[PDB]
Amino acid sequence: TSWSDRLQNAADMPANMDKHALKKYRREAYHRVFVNRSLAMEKIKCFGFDMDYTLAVYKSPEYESLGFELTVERLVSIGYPQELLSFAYDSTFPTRGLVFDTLYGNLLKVDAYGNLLVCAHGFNFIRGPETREQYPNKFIQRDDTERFYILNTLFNLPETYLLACLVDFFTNCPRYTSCETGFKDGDLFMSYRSMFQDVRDAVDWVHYKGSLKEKTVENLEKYVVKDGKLPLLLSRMKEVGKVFLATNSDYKYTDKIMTYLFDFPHGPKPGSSHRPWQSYFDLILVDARKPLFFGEGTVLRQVDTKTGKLKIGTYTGPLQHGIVYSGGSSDTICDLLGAKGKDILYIGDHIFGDILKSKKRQGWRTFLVIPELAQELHVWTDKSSLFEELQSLDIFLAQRRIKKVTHDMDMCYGMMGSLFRSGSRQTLFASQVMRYADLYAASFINLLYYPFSYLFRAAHVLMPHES
Amino acid sequence: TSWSDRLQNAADMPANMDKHALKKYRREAYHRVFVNRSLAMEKIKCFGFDMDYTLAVYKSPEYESLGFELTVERLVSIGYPQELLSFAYDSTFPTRGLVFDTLYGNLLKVDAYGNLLVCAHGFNFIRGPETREQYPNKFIQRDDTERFYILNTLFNLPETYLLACLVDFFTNCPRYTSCETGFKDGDLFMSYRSMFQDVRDAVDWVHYKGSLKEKTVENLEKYVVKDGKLPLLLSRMKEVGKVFLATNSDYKYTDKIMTYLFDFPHGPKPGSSHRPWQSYFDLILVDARKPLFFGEGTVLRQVDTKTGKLKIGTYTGPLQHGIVYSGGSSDTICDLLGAKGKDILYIGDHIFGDILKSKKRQGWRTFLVIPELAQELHVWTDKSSLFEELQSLDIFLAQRRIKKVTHDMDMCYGMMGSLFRSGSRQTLFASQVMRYADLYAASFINLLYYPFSYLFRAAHVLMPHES
Ligand SMILES: [Mg+2]
Ligand SMILES: [Mg+2]
Repeated sequence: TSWSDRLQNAADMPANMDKHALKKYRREAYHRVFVNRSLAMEKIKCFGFDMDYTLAVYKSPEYESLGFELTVERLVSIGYPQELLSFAYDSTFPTRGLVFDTLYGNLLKVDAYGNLLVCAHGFNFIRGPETREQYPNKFIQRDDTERFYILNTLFNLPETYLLACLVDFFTNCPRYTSCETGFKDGDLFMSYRSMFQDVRDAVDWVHYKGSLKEKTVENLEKYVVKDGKLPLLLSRMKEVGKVFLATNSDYKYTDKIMTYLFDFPHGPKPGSSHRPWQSYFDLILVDARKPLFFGEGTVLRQVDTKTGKLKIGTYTGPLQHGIVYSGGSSDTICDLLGAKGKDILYIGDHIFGDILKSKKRQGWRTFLVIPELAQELHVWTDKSSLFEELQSLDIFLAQRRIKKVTHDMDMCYGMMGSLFRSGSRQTLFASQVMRYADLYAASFINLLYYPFSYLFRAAHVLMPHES
Repeated sequence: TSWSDRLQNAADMPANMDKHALKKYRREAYHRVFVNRSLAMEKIKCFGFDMDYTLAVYKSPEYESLGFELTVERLVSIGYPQELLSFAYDSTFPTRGLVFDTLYGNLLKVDAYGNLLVCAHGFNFIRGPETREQYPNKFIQRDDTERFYILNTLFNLPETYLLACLVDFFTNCPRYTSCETGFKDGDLFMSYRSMFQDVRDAVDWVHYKGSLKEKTVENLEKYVVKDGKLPLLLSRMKEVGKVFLATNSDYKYTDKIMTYLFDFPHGPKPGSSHRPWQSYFDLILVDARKPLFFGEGTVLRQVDTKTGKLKIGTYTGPLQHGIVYSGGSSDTICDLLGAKGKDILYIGDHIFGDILKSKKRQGWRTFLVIPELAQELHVWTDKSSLFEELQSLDIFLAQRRIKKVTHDMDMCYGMMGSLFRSGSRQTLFASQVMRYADLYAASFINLLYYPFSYLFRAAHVLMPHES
């Protein structure tokens, strides 16, 4: 099964708010909130939510497969070869947080320090010695954003795989000659960089100018996890604080998704009257443009909720009941809900644009949703054997077996391994989760299972000379 | 006593290279190398050294007091008031790694996340509630380099204290009216920012156009720690690898300092012939301009070692015996010593310009010298009681006593507390040591006490969900 299967299984369950049931439930990994830094919930005055891959978790592999399919069609449409059409999305290939090197056309799994853990060129996994040809120090300068692109979001799962399909196809298609930095077809040269830009633009185009959204919304059961405990959680938050939505997506789409998310015969709990999704929020903001939202932002606009268009002009009014904002900045939230950054818990899946940025620019408290965790956890438990074997093989040498066992652990997760590590080496992703997510979970719903008085605790950190 | 007292005490001792003596010596905190990330020394092919506050550790408080005294004289010289002349350097005030806020004229001790641990305005320590006036979220955006300056080096110890003297003097001098962002004297307005720039320029001027260097070199016993084990360590490194000097300072100064550093009746060991400092290095480079050195660098020049001037032109030749370089880049070192970044251990005291930058830009291995550690360690041991009391007071509540005990621990270190923490809260400095220094010690000489085969080990890191 998939991580969205695990999530949706848990979603289909009623909430048993009996306090002993709660305590028991959240000691189970699947339902636990994990803590990187201590957070006293009683201090949180505003709970803020992201929408895509946070409140609205898209079913896998269905959604990735749709995105891939329409990206490929867009590319064939602009003149890429018909062979593309025979590609089919494969969920066992891509892991999130990979770096596409646009110079050399490789996918890299790196650690926090730019060190190379895995290198695939198409579907060929390049081993240690061979990577030194292009990476003399087995290292990339990942801030070199012109050359290196980090495929940080679940939205990038289909393109991670498509990049590899395309490198593989051109490499092995006799019409094209492979060169260091791209492919020659007679008098046309396609660099990996230009190829990469096309894929990137086509993904954007599918989400913005194409048919992805329309196809999602016309079959919401197929594409979006739904959970009757969402209204319960939000109603409970609203009892102790303020709740807000801040989404990069536009009004029309947010309304269709959010309406689905709340589409039950009842309100917070079974038996209670249904109420519109907007009622659960003290402030609703779309077209956020995160991460820029956490700095200068853009001009504050007001949505005409009847037409779905923006009113003409900058909005200069106060928080009214029923107003929906567009644009603005993180200061809009603070000022209008009368909060300081440390009074806000923002909940989101984008490690960069939701968590890193809110934490560094603004000192918000952060909760990261990691939808893959719901399944990464089952693997970590079931194959704790291998990791233990590896753990123990590092102490006995304190070599070829370290390498063989690493590969066997990593393969259980997929061709590109755990989101969090390659053997004993932690990924950039893992290290940024630890660095900037105060709390993290497989789902935001795991907060339901903790009283609002709860103190999420982490042990104090000590330097080597201090221990 | 001072940290340089501790260092010089250890320096005055001969090396007992008996292997059992070695093992014993380095288990003592003062002589230990501390490990943030595992490092196999057998992999290191080049050992690179910084000079100022690394090889050449300046005696405290003598050196800071000299710098302060000449900075103050420079300022009076350009028209600051004669009262400045009655200031005298006080070593118990400043801690390294403070942030001067140029808007409000405060010194801040912050954590990795910009959270405020201490705020002093002149010598007035502003408590929790009062800091919310200027810092509504008790937080600064430390990347806002136009507003916030981090006083990261031992060279900045005198200016940290001078900033506070000056804020205190203008505040309490009846000629000046204190405003939010600076001081009014009739028709002249002095912002904290313009004041700060003057101090900063005057420090630069003292080091570059003034008399600090001349006064150092005319009394090297007073101002610079010297240790007969330096040549031993370097000779031993040269047996297993290549040794290089890369200093921001110029040739003439480097030669006077380095000659002092090696001024013993003997060479590597007692009884052996003395040899010139340059003989210990496979590559010597001055005017490095770190951190830019770790990127594009500057043009490679060759020093005329007879005149102390640079030859005219870019140097296009190979590594020759006896050549001294100026400028260039980190690639100069790699290319000319035929090394890759992970074959280099660079040793230095500048957390930013030596360690952070070499690690992020180039993947060098890093050893940070923390000269204050030689004394920070004695306090941590002797007052382990207080920290233990605090440690234990955090678990019993798992408040006013947490706060009172924090202050008593921090005061043992100075008015601005440990370099590494304020109570249980770790400083930005501490967190960057952990993040970018693979190894660290109170002195580079602590490497002497470890065989070159040694494996510096750190335990593998696990995420909360993995433990
Ligand atoms: Mg999202
Ligand atoms: Mg230095």
